[PDB]
Order: sequence, then C-alpha cells, then structure tokens
Amino acid sequence: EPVKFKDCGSWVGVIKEVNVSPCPTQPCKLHRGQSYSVNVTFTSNTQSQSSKAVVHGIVMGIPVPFPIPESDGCKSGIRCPIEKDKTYNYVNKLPVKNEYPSIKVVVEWELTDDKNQRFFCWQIPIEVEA
Ligand SMILES: *[C@@H]1O[C@H](CO)[C@@H](O)[C@H](O)[C@H]1NC(C)=O
Repeated sequence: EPVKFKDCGSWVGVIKEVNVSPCPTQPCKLHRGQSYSVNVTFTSNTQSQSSKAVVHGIVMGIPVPFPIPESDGCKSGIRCPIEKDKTYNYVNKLPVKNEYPSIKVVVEWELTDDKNQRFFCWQIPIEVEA
C-alpha cells in the first residue's frame, strides 16, 4: 500500500510513491522470516547507465546495513539506461531477519546513479516482530 515517508535526500530523482506491502497502517510490521514487497515510483532528473540500491535499518539512531536480494537497480524493474524525465518503478523485497532486534527500526532505502548521487532516499518506521 502507499505509505507516508520522510524524504532523506532525493537529489537526481523525484519520488511519486513508496508502496510497501503489507502495510495498510503504520508503522509497518512483519515477523522475522517474512519479506515486505517494495515498489517505488520515481521520476529521474538525469541520464544514468547504472543504478545501485542500498538499505539501512536505523536502530535507536544507529545505522545498520540491511541486505536485499538484488542491489543492481537495473535488475530491479528499471530498464537501463535511465533517462531524464522518465518515470520508473523500482521493485524489490525486504526480508525481516532474525538478526534484527524486535523493536521499532527506521528503514532507509536509497538508489544512486553513475555519479553516486541519490535518485531517491526515503525513510519509514517499521516494527520488527519476533
Ligand atoms: C509497481 O507499481 C506500479 C504503479 O505505480 C504498477 O503498475 C506495477 O505493476 C507495480 N509493480 C509490481 C511488480 O509490483
């Protein structure tokens, strides 16, 4: 479902929608061993041959890297090369892992371009359930 989020630095892209499922109301919650489906609609303001995603869980203000199944944006629903003013749908999953403490965690998701600049950066709170 479309979720409310905080933009943490979208620089060469413009976010149109952050859709995380299951998340009808917030904070999203999901148990360890299950994965969220993520679909980010954004419009690029630059051309780029490549794109790379990176996710962090900010736990009590401390960032921790959060692995995803595929980090190449061009293999995540985006047909590269990325073009200026074109709209894309970045799609991936976020597994909730046993290593994550079962408390509120802020998830930060980013996608960068050839120049390592942020197409998008957004944050949302999630509750990790054991
Ligand atoms: C991603 O969201 C768009 C709506 O912006 C929809 O057309 C598309 O099917 C969704 N993609 C998948 C793979 O979830």
